[PDB]
Amino acid sequence: MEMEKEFEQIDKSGSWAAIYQDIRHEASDFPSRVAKLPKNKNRNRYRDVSPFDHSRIKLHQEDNDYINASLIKMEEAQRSYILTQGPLPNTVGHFWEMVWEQKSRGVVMLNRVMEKGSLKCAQYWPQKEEKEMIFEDTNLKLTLISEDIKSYYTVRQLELENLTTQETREILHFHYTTWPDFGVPESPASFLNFLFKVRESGSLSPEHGPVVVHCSAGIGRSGTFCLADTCLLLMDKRKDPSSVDIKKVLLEMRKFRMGLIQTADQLRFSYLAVIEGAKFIMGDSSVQDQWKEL
Ligand SMILES: O=C(O)c1cccc(NC(=O)c2ccno2)c1
Ligand SMILES: O=C(O)c1cccc(NC(=O)c2ccno2)c1
Repeated sequence: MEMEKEFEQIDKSGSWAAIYQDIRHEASDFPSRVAKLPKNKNRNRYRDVSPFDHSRIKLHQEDNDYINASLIKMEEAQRSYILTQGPLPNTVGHFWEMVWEQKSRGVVMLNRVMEKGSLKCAQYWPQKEEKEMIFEDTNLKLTLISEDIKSYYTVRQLELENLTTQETREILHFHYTTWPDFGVPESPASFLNFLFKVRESGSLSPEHGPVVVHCSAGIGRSGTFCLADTCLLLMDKRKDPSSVDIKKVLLEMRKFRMGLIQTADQLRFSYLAVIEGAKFIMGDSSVQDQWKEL
């Protein structure tokens, strides 16, 4: 079926939970043996969220190459993403090592450091220009260059230096700061405006390594971001946009990391975002200026 009318049919029939459970039943199951080794217990935030062995990012290090991160490679859309957990106190150095080694330009953060009164990830970037960060275990230095705080998100420019070679690179940090503690946003307008800002920066383009995207576990909000991006790209590429099947794209992405889209509400929100975004793309360029007002 098409998307917008499949949508109204699930709303009127109140069957989002049944649709979402079907996806869970059909999703791939692949081994994650490296994640479960005892030496990696303090490298995982959640015991039930692990990268598959076949798609995990390897650190370039002979002692322990493990990080809880997965490469999602979308063949038809020609987009790749790295989805990862929020860094832990003992993995912030690994996190920036991965950014360096994979040649990423951008980092997409969809959570706050504290939510629901608990810590959801480490404070892994510097908050003041004059107070840079040194990661001694991986030999990297990180400096805040500038910061632009808007109503729904903040963009930061960061300098990452490999202290071994004295090479430096500019990393863009895109921080969506207004996802509610419970549930999903009532309108997708600010999330889509945020997605378009990431796109406009070059961070999703083939001349760079894959964007690094995270929330707390790296499967829920993070899955919503890459699912919406990929579906909209396919609608622009194909002769028949109504042939894009959001459930099939989600199952394809779940071949690469478990658990993407954590609730039936996140699934419905993903539909809403793709539907509204397809109107602004066209050919409705004026659509854009509208997301930024509402
Ligand atoms: O669906 C699953 O099998 C599954 C299994 C284990 C853990 C979770 N997710 C979480 O605990 C979470 C994600 C974001 N914040 O917490 C899901
Ligand atoms: O050799 C290349 O084509 C190549 C490949 C990956 C990454 C980069 N560099 C950057 O993304 C960058 C911009 C600012 N700091 O790092 C260059």
